[PDB]
Amino acid sequence: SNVADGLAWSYYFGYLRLVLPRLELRISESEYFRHKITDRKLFILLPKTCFTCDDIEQADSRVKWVGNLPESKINRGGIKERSYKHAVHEIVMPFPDGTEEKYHFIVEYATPLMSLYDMSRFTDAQLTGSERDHQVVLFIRKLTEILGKSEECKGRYELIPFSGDEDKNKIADILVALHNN
Amino acid sequence: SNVADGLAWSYYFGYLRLVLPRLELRISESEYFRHKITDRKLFILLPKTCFTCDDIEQADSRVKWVGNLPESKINRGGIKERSYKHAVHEIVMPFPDGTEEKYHFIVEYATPLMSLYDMSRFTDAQLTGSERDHQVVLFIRKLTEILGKSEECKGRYELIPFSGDEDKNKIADILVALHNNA
Ligand SMILES: *O[P@@]1(=O)OC[C@H]2O[C@@H](n3cnc4c(N)ncnc43)[C@H](O)[C@@H]2OP(=O)(O)OC[C@H]2O[C@@H](n3ccc(=O)[nH]c3=O)[C@H](O1)[C@@H]2O
Repeated sequence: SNVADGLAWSYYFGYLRLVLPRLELRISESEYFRHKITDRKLFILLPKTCFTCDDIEQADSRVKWVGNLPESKINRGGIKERSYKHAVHEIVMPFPDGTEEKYHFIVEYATPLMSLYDMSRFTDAQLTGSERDHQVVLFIRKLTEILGKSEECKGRYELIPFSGDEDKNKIADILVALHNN
Repeated sequence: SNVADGLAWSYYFGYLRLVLPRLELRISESEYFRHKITDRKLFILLPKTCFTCDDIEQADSRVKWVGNLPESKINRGGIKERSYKHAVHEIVMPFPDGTEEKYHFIVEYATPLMSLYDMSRFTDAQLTGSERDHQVVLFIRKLTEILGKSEECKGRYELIPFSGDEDKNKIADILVALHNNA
């Protein structure tokens, strides 16, 4: 088929199908985060221009990494237990009267996109610049279709497509907009 | 391109190119396995027919899981540090006079092959039984030539294709055969 089809299905079968159903239970186990995270869903970032996947907290004074959730073991694999954990980001929306509104979100990048970037940049590449950009669009569209039909992931994810370079400061405003309604 | 081509490059950039340069260093840090492991390389299992990987020690009395190496923390496209840990297996070859020769290998399955099986398994599958089998062969071919041209991985890996259904008892014989070569 396509290069993106494998990456989107690998992203789902090897990760999203495993951690999204466990997401509400991980937050309940964390006595420090159980009351801080109101939106118990994984906000997946889908960068379209840049693929370095830089830390979002470095591009916004309102975004601050405040630690990780307790790790959990996923039995999916071959005679090897893998461990996953989620990082929690604190979003503090300021107001002109000095008051604040504090939020907490589970935000992660779509790591398979970083693999699409690694294929094209090195010499003797599998894909050129134009051939990779098409796979990036197909990846975003395919990952949406997979999660839209997955019944065990319904209501436990959000897809945020954006140009992952100069507008990382837009993440904080998008997360709060999805939280309010 | 192909489904297998993407999974092969993903497995290379997302895992092999990360843990194979760290494998030599990670073994020497384990005070328990630094001298017990004389094959400082990763043995990648490539099942062709059966993909229910199950466990390798349950199909062979000469194979036994005996712990892990110290884990490696790597930032992989995120603020967090993902855990990359290898499992050490004990392989004791019996002899008719009561003596034994005990080896220790680092062997694990190629994870993308599990995703290919998962694609064709569930309903509304993109891959059929025939299309999956073709992509499994292309994946093995592609992963071989990628690792053959990699300077960061030269001498740090071995590829072991096998059926996977009942050939799980053959893995212990192949590992000792590859060790006796070197
Ligand atoms: O283990 P895989 O099945 O993961 C596939 C794919 O899902 C995402 N993923 C999985 N676990 C994750 C955690 N704990 N945090 C964040 N993201 C996670 C990854 O995007 C992963 O793709 P990749 O770019 O990370 O790696 C490529 C390729 O290598 C395999 N792999 C990775 C780590 C490992 O310890 N063992 C292993 O075999 C991946 O399979 C993937 O096929």
